[PDB]
Amino acid sequence: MVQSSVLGFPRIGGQRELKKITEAYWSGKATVEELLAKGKELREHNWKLQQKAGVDIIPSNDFSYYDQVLDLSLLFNAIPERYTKFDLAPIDVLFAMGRGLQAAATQAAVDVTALEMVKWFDSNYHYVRPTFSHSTEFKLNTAAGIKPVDEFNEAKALGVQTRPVILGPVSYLYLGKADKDSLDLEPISLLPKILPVYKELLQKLKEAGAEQVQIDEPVLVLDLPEAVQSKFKEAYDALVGADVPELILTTYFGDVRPNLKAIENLPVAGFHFDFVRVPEQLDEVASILKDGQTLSAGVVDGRNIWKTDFAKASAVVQKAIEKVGKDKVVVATSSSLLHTPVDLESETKLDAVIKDWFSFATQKLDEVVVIAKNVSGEDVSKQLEANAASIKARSESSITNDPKVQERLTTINEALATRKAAFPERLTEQKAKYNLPLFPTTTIGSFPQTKDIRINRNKFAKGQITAEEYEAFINKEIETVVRFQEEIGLDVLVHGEPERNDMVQYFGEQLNGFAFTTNGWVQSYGSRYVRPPIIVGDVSRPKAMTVKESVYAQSITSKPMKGMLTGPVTILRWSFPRDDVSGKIQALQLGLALRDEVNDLEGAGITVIQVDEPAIREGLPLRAGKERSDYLNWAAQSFRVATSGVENSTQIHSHFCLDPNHIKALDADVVSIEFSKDDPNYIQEFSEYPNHIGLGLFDIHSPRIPSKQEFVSRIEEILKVYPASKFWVNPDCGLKTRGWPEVKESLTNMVEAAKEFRAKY
Ligand SMILES: CN(Cc1cnc2nc(N)nc(N)c2n1)c1ccc(C(=O)N[C@@H](CCC(=O)O)C(=O)O)cc1
Ligand SMILES: N[C@@H](CCS)C(=O)O
Ligand SMILES: [Zn+2]
Repeated sequence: MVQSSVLGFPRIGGQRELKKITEAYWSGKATVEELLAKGKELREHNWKLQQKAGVDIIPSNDFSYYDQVLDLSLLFNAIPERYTKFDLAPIDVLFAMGRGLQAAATQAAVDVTALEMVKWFDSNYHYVRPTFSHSTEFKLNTAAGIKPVDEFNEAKALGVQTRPVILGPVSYLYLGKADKDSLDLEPISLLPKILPVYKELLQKLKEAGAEQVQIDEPVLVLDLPEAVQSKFKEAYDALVGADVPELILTTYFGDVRPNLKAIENLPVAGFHFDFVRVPEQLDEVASILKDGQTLSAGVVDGRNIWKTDFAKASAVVQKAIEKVGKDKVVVATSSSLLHTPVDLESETKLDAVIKDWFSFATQKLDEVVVIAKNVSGEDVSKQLEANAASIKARSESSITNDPKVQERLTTINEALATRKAAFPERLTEQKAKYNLPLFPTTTIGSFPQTKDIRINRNKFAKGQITAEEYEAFINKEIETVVRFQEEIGLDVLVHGEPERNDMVQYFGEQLNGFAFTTNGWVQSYGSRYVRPPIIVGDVSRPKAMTVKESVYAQSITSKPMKGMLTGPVTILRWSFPRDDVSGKIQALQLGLALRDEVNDLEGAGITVIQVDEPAIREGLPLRAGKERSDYLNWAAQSFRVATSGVENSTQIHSHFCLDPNHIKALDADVVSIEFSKDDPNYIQEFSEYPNHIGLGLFDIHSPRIPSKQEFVSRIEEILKVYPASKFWVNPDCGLKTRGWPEVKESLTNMVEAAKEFRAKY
């Protein structure tokens, strides 16, 4: 009987219960008792769901109040000393590490900054960086409760035997970093210090009744130095024994084969591999399995929302079985379901035809169960036919296939992805048209939204005000924002984006080929969740998406007004993508759609246009090689397809917040980049690059208003390495999140600073 397995379950709650209780706890509205009770209710509900679905191997320890990686840091005492000085209980040290701590002045006021949040591989999840010192003393924090033991026992008392999930020692160290007081520390060097702590944990788990543990080593999908590769043998020889559970060494998101020698002689009880991302590694990883080791075949996607093709997924599982035996194969999710929304049944608005194409986390439980039944030999012909019916329906739908878009993709060529002239030529035309001063000043697009704008957006959404009346409210807010920038002397203006509530959905809703959810929430970081759009079909742009507000904003000033678009790569990366066509094709369709928009802005007199690509690094393939170099190429091509239809005197800006070669490949006239927190070398990499650059002069995610003189010095430092003729002056990013008084004196200072450089030059 081939078993089914789930690597982890989203913990947020089908009604975002976990957000609501954690935020109430942080705001003082809930007690720690109420927090802990809600966490227990969620874990019970999710274990029972899984048990009811028939899943054999059910996870525990996959729950968290903030981040599972930080949970391990608390558990092993990797807690920087600065957090321990406030008589905080362990849960509150946890939350301090994750989200910072502010305490009144007595001493000057406390503001302890959170530990760094880091992207978890190429997922859209973020973890809290494990942070280590020379003095770090790893040990089990017994008084804090031992989370994996306690949750295991909690499950067992409900009659649900689980498999605890922990991040393994190699990955945990390797993904961490040295704290500021220990900059010469290599985290992996600490392996002999942490191994005993994992061994004690594992002993305690075995003593509690856990017979198997899922031990995640996802760094096996990265390019690993040889000296790191040898550490798996060291680590797992130490851990495996009679006194601990069986270990299933678990990998996801990529290809382990370059590291196969590292895991070919381990004493573990089995492995898990991701055959959704890399089905082609099956043969080779199957080939190294020892006698009795088992193979967990990850065939239900943990990172996207499409209904699994049961035939194709069973076929992958069957190839494994043919190599190693029915007795030694498990059917699994490819990764944790952390990366999927909770339940498709919550959607109130999607048409049944489209819903039929989808499976969210709750549905994926049934999938792994049915697939394991099918390969075990049970008659699930009904479920298979029903599944094959669904698959076939999507394949043929006109929603998926738009022949006009297909025809347009064939038109893509070098000319479509190249400006009419190179930058030096273009610059001559732009100097004639705009005559911008040296050290031109600008901002990134968004400004603080009033309370009245947010109330009116709600009222418009109910028809309580007419479209005409909402437009008037938005234009009034644009006027205010333009008037402000004029009075303080900014040279290239923006409209403040009051009409936009999200950088991707604002465009998706106006594009064909997209579907949206009502409750499709995924954890991004802590209690901050995203509800990604879904790309369902071929993408096109029926009409103007942004032109009206930008033309209004340009109409009330003689200063150049930036139009403002999210780039194709970001819209793709922050959506659930199609799994039937490449990311490349999706990005090029998005590039063509955005080209119509750039073209329409230019035509309407908006001849300065910025394209925001915050998510460019985020799709970077995980290993060096052809995939990675292809991605950088198509990512740049898709941006160039969006932007290369314009006249030479039209000024294209790109905002990033990356490899300088890639930046240069976009051939933007002006770039802005987050830069206020680095190497003076990267700056010199664009010494001889003619196109212009604005390095962010202050942190928009903080609010400590820099003086005029503070700006002058930050600029003098860049000028030592960078010519004055190319330098633009701007903030790090948009100002949507900041308050007006901070915005106003900071901006006023920034301009006053630039003008001093204009006098000197
Ligand atoms: C790191 N980051 C940038 C980010 C990441 N992924 C995205 N994904 C999508 N689809 N759209 C975005 N605008 C987006 N932005 C984030 C992530 C979460 C929140 C956040 O606060 N979410 C709100 C709700 C977000 C919303 O309503 O759109 C919440 O309270 O849970 C903000 C910024
Ligand atoms: N134009 C956007 C960019 C966000 S990356 C803003 O200023 O908010
Ligand atoms: Zn930004």
